[PDB]
Amino acid sequence: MINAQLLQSMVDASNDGIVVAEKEGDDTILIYVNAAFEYLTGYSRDEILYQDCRFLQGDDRDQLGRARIRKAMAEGRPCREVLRNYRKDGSAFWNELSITPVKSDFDQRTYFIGIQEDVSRQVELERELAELR
Amino acid sequence: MINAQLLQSMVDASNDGIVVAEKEGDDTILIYVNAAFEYLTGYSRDEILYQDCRFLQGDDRDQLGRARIRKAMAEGRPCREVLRNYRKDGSAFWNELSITPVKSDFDQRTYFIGIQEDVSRQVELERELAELR
Ligand SMILES: Cc1cc2nc3c(=O)[nH]c(=O)nc-3n(C[C@H](O)[C@H](O)[C@H](O)COP(=O)(O)O)c2cc1C
Ligand SMILES: Cc1cc2nc3c(=O)[nH]c(=O)nc-3n(C[C@H](O)[C@H](O)[C@H](O)COP(=O)(O)O)c2cc1C
Repeated sequence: MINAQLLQSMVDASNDGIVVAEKEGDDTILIYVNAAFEYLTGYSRDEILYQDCRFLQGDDRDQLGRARIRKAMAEGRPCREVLRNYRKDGSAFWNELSITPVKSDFDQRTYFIGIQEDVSRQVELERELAELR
Repeated sequence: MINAQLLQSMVDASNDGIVVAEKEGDDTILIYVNAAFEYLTGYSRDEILYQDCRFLQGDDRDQLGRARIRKAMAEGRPCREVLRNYRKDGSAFWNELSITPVKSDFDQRTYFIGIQEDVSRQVELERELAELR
């Protein structure tokens, strides 16, 4: 019954960004992005496919989650980090990124799934709540 | 390159519940659920597959989103509702449900994708913020 087209529709219905990246040395390049990722980042699939997602950090590269992400990937572990990210138009947003390793039928190829949740509203709500409390 | 297994892994990596339901008269019965849905609801895939998701409402059935959901489905429109839902152990949670119609190669069969986001923390954060403001 269920087919690849239906799973594709499921992935494109996600409110969170969903991507797959493939390890290419020190890069992990996008090989799949869903519609939510395009909307969240302001980049179209064609203009960022086969790039490392670190472009979302812009010039804001002094972020502690980077080293933990690299280490988790190297050790084949999942990880989750809240990162400062920037859309194509430069607008800032808080990105709660969840990275999961993938088991494939080709172990020589190493893939990671990324889930991007825009947590900007939640961060601001926590900030006001701390300011009033 | 990309295959159904990888899309399956993507769907199972989602933090939000992702399901597909098929119209069966006045019911729309689950034909696919991901791991997040099982965790969010406390039900395993085998015990709720081919059931209508309205079981998540428990005995709390006087909910305004129901009529709007039925109308959107009947008209082939997407919809989004925040519902009071209940896990298998009875614990309550706020469920922001996004329903999307599906285009299939068999138009006689009518499918809907459901995305379930647990918004309980966000609702409580909005409540405290209104109480202090
Ligand atoms: C699947 C996947 C998705 C990623 N998504 C993002 C993202 O949305 N935003 C971001 O800033 N970094 C993201 N990254 C992390 C960067 O691609 C990169 O791994 C990170 O910045 C650490 O490596 P670096 O220090 O060499 O840049 C993602 C990584 C992977 C593997
Ligand atoms: C794909 C899909 C997912 C749904 N997920 C939920 C859910 O998580 N929680 C819920 O309370 N209702 C959910 N519903 C709605 C119920 O299945 C049902 O359509 C709703 O209660 C309105 O119909 P009724 O008034 O006959 O119950 C979902 C419906 C669809 C089509």
